[PDB]
Order: sequence, then structure tokens, then C-alpha cells
Amino acid sequence: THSHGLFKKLGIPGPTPLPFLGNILSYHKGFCMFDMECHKKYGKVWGFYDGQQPVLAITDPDMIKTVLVKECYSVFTNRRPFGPVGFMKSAISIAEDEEWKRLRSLLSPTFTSGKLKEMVPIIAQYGDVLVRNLRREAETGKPVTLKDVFGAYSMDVITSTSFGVNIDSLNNPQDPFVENTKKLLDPFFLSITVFPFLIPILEVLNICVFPREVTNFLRKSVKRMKESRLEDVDFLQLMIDSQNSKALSDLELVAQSIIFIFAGYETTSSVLSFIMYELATHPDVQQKLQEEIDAVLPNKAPPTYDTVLQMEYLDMVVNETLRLFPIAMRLERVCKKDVEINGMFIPKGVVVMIPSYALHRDPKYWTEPEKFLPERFSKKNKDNIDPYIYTPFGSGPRNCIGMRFALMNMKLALIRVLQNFSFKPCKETQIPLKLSLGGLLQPEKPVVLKVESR
Ligand code: HEM
Ligand SMILES: CC(C)(C)OC(=O)N[C@H](CN[C@H](Cc1ccccc1)C(=O)NCCc1cccnc1)Cc1ccccc1
Repeated sequence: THSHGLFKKLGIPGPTPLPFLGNILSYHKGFCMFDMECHKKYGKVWGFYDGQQPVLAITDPDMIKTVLVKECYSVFTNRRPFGPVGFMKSAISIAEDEEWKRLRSLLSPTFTSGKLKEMVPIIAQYGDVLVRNLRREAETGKPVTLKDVFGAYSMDVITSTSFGVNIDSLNNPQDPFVENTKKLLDPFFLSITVFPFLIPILEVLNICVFPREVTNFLRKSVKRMKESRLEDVDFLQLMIDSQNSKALSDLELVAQSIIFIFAGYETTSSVLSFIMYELATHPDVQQKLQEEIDAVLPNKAPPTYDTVLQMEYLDMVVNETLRLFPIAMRLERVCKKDVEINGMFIPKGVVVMIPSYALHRDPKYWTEPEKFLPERFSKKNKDNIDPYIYTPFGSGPRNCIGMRFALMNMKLALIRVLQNFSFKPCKETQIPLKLSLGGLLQPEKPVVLKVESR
């Protein structure tokens, strides 16, 4: 409670913190509502405390640019640590300073458009697997839970694009490879924020927020694949070729592989559910997209890398969905030095925070922000959108490295699925969708819809 004076001293407003707890009791409605509220109550900048940890929110796009881009390497290089990580210290998204700068370099060529175009044929084949599982549920007019069928697809793309493994997860939901990979503001991480001194305790104990079993399975599963291709197109290959030179270690390689799975599993699948919900409760947008897809790919023509970038309304739909549901919710950098940015003094050790969800729904930049209106991303209006207000993939050197992959992956899933099906609300569909009051951007109730064969 000896750090709870910091914002009062700097003249920064914020809600008054309780001893030890900081302002965390105010997460009872979740990060995003607390963010929105703070924005409205306090203005362009405010402070609060995760326990003893001062956090300064900022919403000025100049200041956001300074932090995210201009002063990334100098000052705002790392995210705030969260729990016991074990050997995953070496994962790119968790690593810090120069080890991050080295991993980011070693892994950037992996995510070029040129490597992505080579992955389209592989991400296409499981779009076909996706249709056949959906059609089995459309001919038996039973409502569908998107997260299971989309999760099966995202999961199918990940194992293929990162290791070559080819499974029909929805039908082999219990192959050993599919088991490990799916697993694990909850009672744990709040305790971490009130007792962050307990992290080094769990480290020496080898306790990990990564189930020690999943990680042991893939550490060895990778070293089998590694020594089965060596010697006799995916992320593992691209990393194995990179350490054929400063170059990527062996346990370092396992760790990035693991980050890529958590990265694109719950995210690629969660997003596709958000887009199918909006498509269902807005059937004209849904028709408008089916017309655009049939126009570029007549006769259910299979999508190609080039035809995907041809589809503008598709891009508009995806982009608007991420405005209502930016699954990061917040961006964050730890300030590593006393700094002054855009006229404001920022003391060393503050976490700086961009409240994405809240800025995506700000009426001061967005007309009717709670409404799903894709036209805001029309080539006409897309110019009047501040790229430091709309940030579903972050920005600057530490933006989402897998952005071009994620967009492509989702767009391929959509094109095939709208080439073949229409999606209609059920009586059991939650309208309007309520967001989880928990710690992830997800729906209260899972999205259930009706699927019909075109
Ligand atoms: C629609 C899906 C996704 C969204 C909305 C998303 C969003 C984000 C955001 C907002 C960040 C933080 C950006 C920042 O701090 O400025 C991030 C980081 C990251 N994402 Fe994504 N992401 C998605 C999917 C993926 C996928 C599929 C991968 C596959 C490899 C991936 C890999 C990463 C990595 C490695 C980072 C950490 C970057 C670093 O610290 O160097 N993400 N993502
Ligand atoms: C700032 C704080 C305290 C949250 O944690 C960090 O220090 N940074 C994050 C590290 N933990 C997560 C989740 C995870 C879960 C299980 C095991 C390991 C990791 C992480 O690895 N995300 C990358 C994967 C990912 C996820 C969604 C979009 N893109 C990529 C990186 C991060 C965080 C939030 C959004 C984006 C990226």
C-alpha cells in the first residue's frame, strides 16, 4: 500500500485503491466494463493498481504510437509477467529485451506472405473436412455449437501447419495428439496479482501454468519429428531450417511451437464464432458476402491466396467483428525507464495499457459503436479510422506476428463454409450475445445456430 500513492502524486486520476488488493475488486464485471467505465469517468488517461502494481491507461493516439512504435526498443519493450512459466520463459511472446529481439528476428521470415502463400493448399484441405462435418449436422437438422466444429477446424489447421500431423479431430477427438493440444480472472491469477511474490516460489518448484504433462509430451513429440524428418512446408520445418545457420536452440524451438498452438487455437476458433453470430443475426450482411464469394469463385470454386485478398466485403466483415470483439482486450508494455512521452512523466516500472475493447466501442471515434456495421471498413470510410484506435493485432515491433496467417486462416474457413451453408438463429441462440464477465473475450453462453445446405 506504499506504492498506492503513485498516481495521486503525479496528478493522474483513478479509482481509489484498497490495501493490498489495489482496484482488483472492480474486475467483478470484467476487464472491459471496468475499462469502459474508467474511460468515461476519468478522461484520456487514468491509473489503477493490480494489487501493488500501478497501471496507467492511455487513450491518446499520439501517445499510443509513442509507446507501441516510437519508444518500443528504447522503453516499452516487454509485456508484464503473469505467472510461473518454466522452460517457456523462451517463448517469443513471453521473452524479454534482447532475447525477444533475437527470437522475433529468427521467427519473422516464418510469417512472410511468401511462406503464407505456400500454406494455403494445406489450410484449404481441412476447409473441405470442415464442410463434411457440418453437412453431417445439417442433414440431421440439429443446431450446431460453433466452438466445437470451428475448434475442430482451427485444431486441424494448427497440427498441419506446425508439424505436418493430419487428423480429423472432430472425428478423432481422442487421438493422443489432439488431447494434449486442447488442454488449459480465475482463482489462480488474481492470487498471482495480490501475491506476485509467489511466482519465484512456483518457479523453483517447477510448477508451470503450462500443465507439465502437455509440455513434456510435445518436447518429446517434437524431438521425434525432428529426428524423423532429419533425415528422410510447416512452421517446425521453417524453424528447423532456421537453426541451420545466435540460432534457435532445441528447447527454444519446442517453446515457440507451443506458443503457436495456444495462439491460433482458441483465437482462430473464437473469432470465427463471433463472425458467424453476427452473420446469423444480420442475414443481409450474410447474403451480401455469399454474393461476393460466388462472384469471385463461381461454382463453389476453391479459394486461392490471391482470390482471398480480392474479397473486400469479406475483409470488412472480419475487420468489423474484431472491432466488437478484439480478443486481446488490452495491449500492455512495461515501462523500463523514467520517460516523458507527449508531455507526461511516466516513472520506471509502471505497466502502460491500451484499452482496446474500450476504444473499439468509444462513441467519440465510432458512430453507433454497439451496432455491427461493416460499412465502417468500406474503402470509402476505411481511411477515416485511426490505426491507433483500431488495434486488433497490436501495433509496432511487438504487434501480432501471426496476423497475416490468422486473417487468411479465418477467411479460408469462411469462404468454404458460406459457399455451402446458410446460418440462421435458433430459439436457443443468445440474442443479444452477452460477453463473459470472466477473463477472456468469449460469450457467456456458447453460440448455437441452425445450419442449412445451399
Ligand atoms: C484473430 C486472431 C488473432 C488476434 C486478434 C491476435 C491478436 C494479437 C495481439 C493483439 C497481440 C499483441 C499485439 C501487441 O502487443 O501489440 C498478439 C501477439 C502475438 N500473436 Fe497474435 N493474434 C491472433 C492470432 C495469432 C496467431 C494465429 C498466431 C500464430 C503464430 C499468433 C502469434 C502471436 C505472437 C507470437 C504474438 C507475440 C508477439 C511478440 O511479442 O513478439 N497470434 N496477437
Ligand atoms: C501480458 C500478459 C500478462 C497477458 O502475458 C504476456 O507477457 N504476454 C502474453 C503471454 N501469454 C499468452 C497466453 C498463454 C496461454 C497459455 C500458455 C502460454 C501463454 C500468449 O503467449 N499469447 C500469445 C498467443 C496468442 C494469443 C492471442 C493472440 N495472439 C497470440 C502474449 C499475448 C497476450 C495477450 C494477447 C496476445 C499475446
